[PDB]
Amino acid sequence: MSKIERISAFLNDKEVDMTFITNPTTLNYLTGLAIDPSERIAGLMIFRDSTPMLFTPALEVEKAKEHTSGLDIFGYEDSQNPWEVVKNHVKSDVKSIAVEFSDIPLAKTEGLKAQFGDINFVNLTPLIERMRLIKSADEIEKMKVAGDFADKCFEIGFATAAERNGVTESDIVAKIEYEMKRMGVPQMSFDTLVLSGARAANPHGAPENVEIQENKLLLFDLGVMSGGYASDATRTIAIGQPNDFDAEIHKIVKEAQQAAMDFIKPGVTAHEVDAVARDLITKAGYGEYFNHRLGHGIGMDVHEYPSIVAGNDLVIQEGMCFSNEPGIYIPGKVGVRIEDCLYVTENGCESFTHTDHDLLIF
Amino acid sequence: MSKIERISAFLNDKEVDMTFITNPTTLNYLTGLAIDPSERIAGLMIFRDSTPMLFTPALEVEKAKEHTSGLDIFGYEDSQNPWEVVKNHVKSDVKSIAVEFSDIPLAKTEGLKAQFGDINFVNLTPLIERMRLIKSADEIEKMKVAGDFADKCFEIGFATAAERNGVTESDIVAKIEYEMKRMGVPQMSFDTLVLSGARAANPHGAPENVEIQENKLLLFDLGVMSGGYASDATRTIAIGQPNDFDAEIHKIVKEAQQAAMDFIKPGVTAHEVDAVARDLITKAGYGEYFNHRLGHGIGMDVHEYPSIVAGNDLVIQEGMCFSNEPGIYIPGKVGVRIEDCLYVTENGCESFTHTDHDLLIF
Ligand SMILES: [Mn+2]
Ligand SMILES: [Mn+2]
Ligand SMILES: [Mn+2]
Ligand SMILES: [Mn+2]
Repeated sequence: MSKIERISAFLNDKEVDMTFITNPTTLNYLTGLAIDPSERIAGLMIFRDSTPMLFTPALEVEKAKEHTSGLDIFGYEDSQNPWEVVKNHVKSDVKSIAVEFSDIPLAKTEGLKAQFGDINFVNLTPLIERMRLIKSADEIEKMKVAGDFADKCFEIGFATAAERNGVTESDIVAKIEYEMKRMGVPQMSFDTLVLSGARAANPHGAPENVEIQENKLLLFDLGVMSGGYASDATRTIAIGQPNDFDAEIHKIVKEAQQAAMDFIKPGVTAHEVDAVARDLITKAGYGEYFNHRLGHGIGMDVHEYPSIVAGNDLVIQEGMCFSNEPGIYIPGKVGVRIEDCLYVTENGCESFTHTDHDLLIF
Repeated sequence: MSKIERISAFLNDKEVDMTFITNPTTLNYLTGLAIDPSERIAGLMIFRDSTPMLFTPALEVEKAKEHTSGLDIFGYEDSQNPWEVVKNHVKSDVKSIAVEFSDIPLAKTEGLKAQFGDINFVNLTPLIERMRLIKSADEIEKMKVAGDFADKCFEIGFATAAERNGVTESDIVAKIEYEMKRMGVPQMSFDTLVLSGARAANPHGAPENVEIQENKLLLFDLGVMSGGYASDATRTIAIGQPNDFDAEIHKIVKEAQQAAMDFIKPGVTAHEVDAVARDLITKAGYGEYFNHRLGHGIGMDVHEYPSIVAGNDLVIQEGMCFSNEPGIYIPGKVGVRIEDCLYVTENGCESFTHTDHDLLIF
């Protein structure tokens, strides 16, 4: 089932006339074009039974025609009212438009209403989020590229911490992000976390210009955007020899994460995956300190479906991608998290990141 | 002269019951709070004749109260419907709300309508833009800090280029942004441009992992966000001895930019400022190659008002801030731009950036 066909089937089922898709990430997802319109107007118009139309600024039309296929492409000059050009091209009859409710601003829905009349807007985002749940081989490959960058970030981060000489959490963040920028990474997927010692137990912890603590653990949670797709991974290392207590917390988290990784395959449920890690940490005596769900979906965003959490009986299927990230967080003492995102295969799963999970001493 | 009083006067003039201001930059402009709510809900509610209310996510309430006065601050927990919490707190009755049409997504206006009924929305953004046109002394001081960072960026950028040894445009960009990050400047005001030789003549040029050319010029266009305010500046240097033709292009741009700077004072028009530089470049024989407006406004954004462009007879006033950035772009030969942003004073103007404008050889 092609994604565009699926949206047309939705329009026919809901008796909605057309889409006007505006989020650049959705446009890239559905057309392959990474179109940045800024505050100029772009929109993908899928219909119940007609050729899809892609509307762009005039200076993007040449290239859109070359880098997309199957779309009827037209543009507008800055001297024109974009909504008027849309109306002039969409000839009859429009009373309902499917839009992305959290993206489209009032100026755009009012612009559409000025040309088409009193239209009923319908939210397309639930459908798009459902479509994103199962990744194609092409998407999985793009996520592997992002995962390879994340592994390089760990290598850079560990080495930067080991140099000591007053290096701070924020120093390490800057160095990681500097090396990524040099390699053409447009942005990290989320704010890089480097947290020393007990600071890693703070759920709202953020790296600051504080020196990393000797003989304490050091948490690295990081990820990049590459080719439109995200990575997300956590490793916790030791700066000098840790004490026995912190080393055992790491061992517990490490084993819980590996047990969930060894368990994941099609047919198990999200609840069951969460429980493999949660039960192990709870048996070890630290259930009170593992205070978030085991995992979240990842794709173009760092936080999408599925939710790997108690009470979700969703059956895991091939092509799902999600995090596996148990942790133990004891305020004022120690925090450990170990995280990979993974994709589900026909008969198991594979991680997007391969950095050693063991407690390495630097 | 309070900004809030000015908005209340608008509501009374237009017979609008209250605001629901959502853009984080506007919220900072009017309250001083740098609140990034992300996908959680925040809103500033100014009324015709009652105390202003600030609605935030629960975890932002404590900081809102600590650093504001005169606002009634209340929050909502993630378990609550934010629109219900808003409705329960507003005891006056509401039929019209002033909002920012280009910011507020359909989910938020529909959330308001679900609780308040059939609301008439009125665009507040023309007023906000009018207020932002004239900067206070406090805003100019913050913009001077951002410009001072931009000057540090040039020093770093020039030095990184001088090291040669295969350094690329993207290498230099990465080093600039790395040093800004280390100084607590996590984001630039726009995508840093470093463009070598004929690549600087491309109006859509972007830095890539290509080595900088010897005996060609090198264009640096950059700026930072600091304290909520932006900077923006361009310098063009030489990598090794330039050729005479490129050096003369630089001289023409340099003289045109300085001539416009010497001309600016209250009472001149935007058209006249543009014409000072444009007439020089045209007399020199390169009018066809100066293919953009002389300047744009700057403030919290790098793209605001006034527009320094032919046909804009706007009278320049004290406190306006804008760029002065002539350029000559000869495809496949050379591109030179020299840019400062400036603030208009009682009897002239002053620049936000002070890096040498001369054609320096590195
Ligand atoms: Mn993570
Ligand atoms: Mn995660
Ligand atoms: Mn610039
Ligand atoms: Mn500029």
